[PDB]
Amino acid sequence: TRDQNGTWEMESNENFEGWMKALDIDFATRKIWVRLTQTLVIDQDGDNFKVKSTSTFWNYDVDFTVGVEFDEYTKSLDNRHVKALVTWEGDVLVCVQKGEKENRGWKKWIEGDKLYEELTCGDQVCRQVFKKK
Ligand SMILES: *C/C=C(\C)c1ccc(-c2ccc(N(C)C)cc2)s1
Repeated sequence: TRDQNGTWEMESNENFEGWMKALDIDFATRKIWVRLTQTLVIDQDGDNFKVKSTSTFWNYDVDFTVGVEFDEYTKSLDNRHVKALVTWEGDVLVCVQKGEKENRGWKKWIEGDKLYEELTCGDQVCRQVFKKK
């Protein structure tokens, strides 16, 4: 099940703060962001993805083509330069962001009407579940 299209409403968020600490999010912003419910909007056609991660206090959008590396600035998250690559491992969509932090990226997959993802950085893993609106 590779079809990740949808507007995805958060149902569960685990260890979001540990992931943010690995990224060194400034502590005041981090303490606010840990409170916030996340929404993911995913538009997917062929290899082409347009993704928007939002809450009441952040906006983070990224467009990418599966299989095509891209230089990326992480902008509104942690303002770092990485070399990003998104690929399929079966029906798990896997992003690796090569740069300063180790083990950085995410894994995203579908279970029925739910979207599951892991956000990774350093030794930290944040686990999230969303439901298709
Ligand atoms: C396909 C999934 C992607 C591109 C993302 C999943 C989570 C993301 C994210 C979470 C939180 C923030 N901030 C600014 C707290 C930014 C991006 S992107």
